[PDB]
Amino acid sequence: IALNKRARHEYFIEEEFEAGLALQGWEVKSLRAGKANISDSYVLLRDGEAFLFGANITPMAVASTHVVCDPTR
RNA sequence: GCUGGCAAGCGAAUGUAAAGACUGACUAAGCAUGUAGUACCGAGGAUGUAGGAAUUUCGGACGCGGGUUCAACUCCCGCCAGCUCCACCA
Repeated sequence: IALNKRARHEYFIEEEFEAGLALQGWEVKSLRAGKANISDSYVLLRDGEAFLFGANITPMAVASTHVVCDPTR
């Protein structure tokens, strides 16, 4: 369910909705399986309607053995 | 506007205020063509056919690139990231 145990133990969630996000082929096809690292995503104000911040990309072996796919994307 | 013919005082009754045509040097004050102005807008008028607001969506991304069914998000190919099989003795 990806409950975000940090945000569960601290400052219980109050409001949420449902929406997707935009990403490239590198950082995709693993979220379909479920692996990810979304613990305490630091989403801050962005001019483009608060672009997703904080959470990185899953460390699954989809790497081109240079980087995972994108250290910062 | 000073004057202009005089009644009215020099501080009195108290003023009509049009301003266009016509000659020409025209390239306004050498020098191209003139008798009303083609300029300049900015709150004076209009475009609203198309680009800006909503509104149907085209655009995108499942690795990329493109010649492919467009319904592509693997319908045809070259690579690269792993598995396997061997070729591979100057």
